[PDB]
Amino acid sequence: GSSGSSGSILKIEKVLKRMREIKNELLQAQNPSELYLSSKTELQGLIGQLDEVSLEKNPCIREARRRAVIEVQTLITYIDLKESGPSSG
Repeated sequence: GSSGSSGSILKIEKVLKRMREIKNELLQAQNPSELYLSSKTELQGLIGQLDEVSLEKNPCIREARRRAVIEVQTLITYIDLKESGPSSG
């Protein structure tokens, strides 16, 4: 019994642990014109982990997981809306 390898909550905590960091690295970024590609790509990866804590026989899971999906997807989107734009204007 050695914590570190096992865990259903810790695996998720990370999905948000990095997400937060990224946001910052993006804000300070002067010319994120390129980050929009990396910053996003990385985000998508995180969510993937959530797949592990798939709908389990517990309320904390179904909730935590979901709440997390929207906590990470919110950024991935904010980027897409920023990337695209009107050619003229």
